[PDB]
Amino acid sequence: SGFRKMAFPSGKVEGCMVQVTCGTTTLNGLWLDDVVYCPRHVICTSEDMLNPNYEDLLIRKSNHNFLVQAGNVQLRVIGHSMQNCVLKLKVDTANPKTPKYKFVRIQPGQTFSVLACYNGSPSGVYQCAMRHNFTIKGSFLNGSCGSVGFNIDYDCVSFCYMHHMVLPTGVHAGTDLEGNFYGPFVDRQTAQAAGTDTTITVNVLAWLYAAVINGDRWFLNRFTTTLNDFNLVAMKYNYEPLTQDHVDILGPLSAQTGIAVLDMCASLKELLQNGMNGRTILGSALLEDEFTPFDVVRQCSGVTF
Amino acid sequence: SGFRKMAFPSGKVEGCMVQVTCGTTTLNGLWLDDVVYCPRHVICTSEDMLNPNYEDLLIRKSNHNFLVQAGNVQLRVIGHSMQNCVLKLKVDTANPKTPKYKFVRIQPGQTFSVLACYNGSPSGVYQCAMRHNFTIKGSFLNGSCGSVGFNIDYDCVSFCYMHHMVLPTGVHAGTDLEGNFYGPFVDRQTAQAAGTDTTITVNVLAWLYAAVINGDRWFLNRFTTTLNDFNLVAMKYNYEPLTQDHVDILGPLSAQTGIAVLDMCASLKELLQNGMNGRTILGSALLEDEFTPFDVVRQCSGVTF
Ligand SMILES: *[C@H](O)[C@H](C[C@@H]1CCNC1=O)NC(=O)[C@H](CC(C)C)NC(=O)OCc1ccccc1
Ligand SMILES: *[C@H](O)[C@H](C[C@@H]1CCNC1=O)NC(=O)[C@H](CC(C)C)NC(=O)OCc1ccccc1
Repeated sequence: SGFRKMAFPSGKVEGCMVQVTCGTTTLNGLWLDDVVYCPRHVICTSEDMLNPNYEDLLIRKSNHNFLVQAGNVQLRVIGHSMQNCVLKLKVDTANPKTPKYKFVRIQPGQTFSVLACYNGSPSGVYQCAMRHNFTIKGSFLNGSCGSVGFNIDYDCVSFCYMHHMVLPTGVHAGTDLEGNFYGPFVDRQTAQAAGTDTTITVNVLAWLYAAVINGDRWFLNRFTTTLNDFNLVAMKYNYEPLTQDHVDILGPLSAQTGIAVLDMCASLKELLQNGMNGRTILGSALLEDEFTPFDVVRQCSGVTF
Repeated sequence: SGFRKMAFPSGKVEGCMVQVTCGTTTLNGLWLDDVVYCPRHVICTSEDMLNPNYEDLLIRKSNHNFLVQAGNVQLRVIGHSMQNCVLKLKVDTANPKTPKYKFVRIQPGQTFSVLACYNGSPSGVYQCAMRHNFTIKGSFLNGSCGSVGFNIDYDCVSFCYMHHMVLPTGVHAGTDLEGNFYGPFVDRQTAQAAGTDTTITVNVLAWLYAAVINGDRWFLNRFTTTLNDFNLVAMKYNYEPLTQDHVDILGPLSAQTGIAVLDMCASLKELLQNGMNGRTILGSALLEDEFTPFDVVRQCSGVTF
């Protein structure tokens, strides 16, 4: 079977990427129906981004100050509005490639596929996870703002993320498609700090079940533990405490493998207290937390979209 | 900037995936122009795959024994031929989504994007590398044969791989788009063995340059070495010996970072002899070899397609 970090097919999202220019700044936009979405710091100069009054900066902008290009075609902007931290440019033409789509705000631990773009052209795709402190470890350069993160449920494209900025620690932050930032961040060039990032515990547990499926079992110990005792060990190691909801999610994996949920927590307790001793699990020398329980069954059962 | 394992946008390849049925076996096909490509073991039963006379098995097959479905549409097969290990089904309709494409046979160490499919529908995309023994560590289930590996150069899709089988050691093997197998493998259910897999040395060296670009430098030692002396250390550690061609490829990275090529080899010699001591490089506790020097500059300069 094998296990790789997989992303959804980006075919539907590529047809919705446009180039947005306003003055001397250019970023990518999401063209769905007759509305174009993009970050609001496109109306900023290099000196504006230090500290911006986006309201005052937007007063000085009309419809013709926005250059929207769809490939080699130009879209005529007939209206603009600021919803939180995103612009909504009203164009006179509907996108003929608009798929079944919907806007969703995700929770920490959930995974999505990012389509990194520059000048409105797709450059690549990779898998990411909303971390505990509402940041991601993405791959973004200058001009990548407007790149979107999404999930695919058969033919429906659930858009959940749009890139905005990078933090001093190299991690990235962004908003949903309504403009609300994931985390306590703001769109300014100010030293901002993400808080303490704890490991998604349920994601590591689901990843261990994927290892048992593909043959890695050296870590299966024959011990048990309680949630209250395992959580007290997980708190020393900066891990998410486990709830009954996390156990119920890992139910299908617990029944498919015949390994109890609390039994797997005992193996994770030993992996934290004893390290790994130079071994690997699924080809990795670290506990991997980018994989939701749905990501494990989707790859171990072959769901098509 | 960040550094992730990135794959090309799969938008152009999704429109070329069809479902091919022959008797009781169904796999995926590559529909370019008026020709459909697919593995030849589709004309096999479960008992045939033990030891197959593909010539005798193909004599008993006519044009109407092949069911080709493009989404909800059926393509009429008007001809068939066996080129090595792939079938070439002649359909009466050209694919209106055919991109600029070309067939290429790649060398060990080169990377490509795999679009895993089932029933002709894309399920996901990930990055792979042709290993030293002409195998890959992919993610394939039953029915994934016909999934293709490709690279994208702006608008040209270079197809290089088509899945066929999995080995006893969980690794996978396949052919190019002409039917010739990468490696000494054959399309039979026989115990087959891949040889000794050595680490792509130039790929690890280019990955270390990507670490210096993004800020990881704890491994920069202030030693030097010769190629003849570094290769003798690399031979003990099952690494590819280094040539002047590998040095010339790492030239641009060597000039961009100001770190000499032979200087970086001295740091890799220390990383092999001393281990990693619980540290990480770009978030990994292992030396990563899935990244060609082109993959590093494409992600560190933001090339668009
Ligand atoms: C949008 O294209 C860009 C993406 C950045 C550039 C490098 N990596 C990224 O993810 N975002 C910005 O340039 C952004 C603009 C603000 C008005 C939101 N600023 C930014 O990310 O600068 C980095 C930084 C800002 C403040 C403190 C420390 C670093
Ligand atoms: C094609 O759909 C399929 C993909 C396999 C199934 C599981 N993982 C994969 O990559 N290929 C085969 O089923 C293939 C058929 C031969 C006629 C080429 N056989 C195969 O991969 O079986 C595994 C195996 C064969 C021989 C020795 C040990 C294992």
